[PDB]
Amino acid sequence: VNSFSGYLKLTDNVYIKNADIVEEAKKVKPTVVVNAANVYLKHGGGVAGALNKATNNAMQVESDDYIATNGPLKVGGSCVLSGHNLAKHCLHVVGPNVNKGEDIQLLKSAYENFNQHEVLLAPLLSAGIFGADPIHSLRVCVDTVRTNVYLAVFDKNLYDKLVSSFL
Ligand SMILES: Cc1cccc([C@@H](CC(=O)O)NC(=O)c2ncnc3[nH]ccc23)c1
Repeated sequence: VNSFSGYLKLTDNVYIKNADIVEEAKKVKPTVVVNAANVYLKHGGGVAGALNKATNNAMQVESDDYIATNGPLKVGGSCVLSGHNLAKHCLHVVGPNVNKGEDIQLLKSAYENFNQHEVLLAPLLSAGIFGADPIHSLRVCVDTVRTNVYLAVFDKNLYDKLVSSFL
């Protein structure tokens, strides 16, 4: 039993809810919140910009030190950093950005990072400003993640389409 409430169950291990991942994180305080990161951990917009703003820029400060030490992530890769006031940890995961020409096949690799964590609160990878089809992102999620994932979809119209079209 966990504290996530109001989700629609899609599969044994994948759940979905129309919610702002920021407000969901502040309420649940999950062990892991997933950020839709880029390779530079520049949290300027989208989910990343929203999560970072909610940390009063502490996420960005921590991320800049991480990059200065370690260099950029790989597309499809991840790193674990602090969750600040939102969660114990933040798993920064880089899905391919279609508006940069990156191989959509890397979306499966991106979701594989979730399997290193028993429970996660997460967005749909490569959706929104990353340019991929969110219906496709959801399919890859369900077919790749085996741990328990609670998906927050900010757009209500997108949420209803994802549910109604799910096979
Ligand atoms: C990868 C990527 C980039 C850009 C945009 C999105 C969309 C996709 C959608 O609508 O779910 N989601 C969000 O931006 C989002 N999701 C949950 N909680 C949130 N809080 C504030 C914003 C926000 C996704």
